[PDB]
Amino acid sequence: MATKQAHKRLTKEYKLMVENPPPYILARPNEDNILEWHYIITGPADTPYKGGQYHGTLTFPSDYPYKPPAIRMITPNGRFKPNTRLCLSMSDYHPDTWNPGWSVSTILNGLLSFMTSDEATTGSITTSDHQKKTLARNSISYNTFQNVRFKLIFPEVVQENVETLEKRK
Repeated sequence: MATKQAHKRLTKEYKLMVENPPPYILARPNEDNILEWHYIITGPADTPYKGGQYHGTLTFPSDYPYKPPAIRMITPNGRFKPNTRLCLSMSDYHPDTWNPGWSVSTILNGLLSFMTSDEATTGSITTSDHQKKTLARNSISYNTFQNVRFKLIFPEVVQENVETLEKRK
């Protein structure tokens, strides 16, 4: 069981996202484990990610709020190696400078802003703009058929994706 402190904080962080949803970012705790969050980043305009659907996870440790989450991205994307901890300023590569007061939306906006930059970090990969665009186009099919956890966590989005894939055809 998560500590009562962590459970209270992370519940509040979800409510804050419901009340003020950050553009391009949907995220929520697992319904049976408040420490394991899943997110979907929608690729923004003005990037080669435009229209992509990028599933990943923010795994808060048992000692949250005093230790950062592990950040991973599951959907192939051309910027981050899939299923790999990512070295970001607000991540578990940086426990010494962790600020407990960072909100989940702040952490995720840090991931999105890093994604759309070209800075290398542990977990990043090198692809072309064309490869990123192909991965963005194919991300919805990927998450529907090649991503076992996506359907378990986001069944309502799988249902949307099926309709999107049909409308594309």
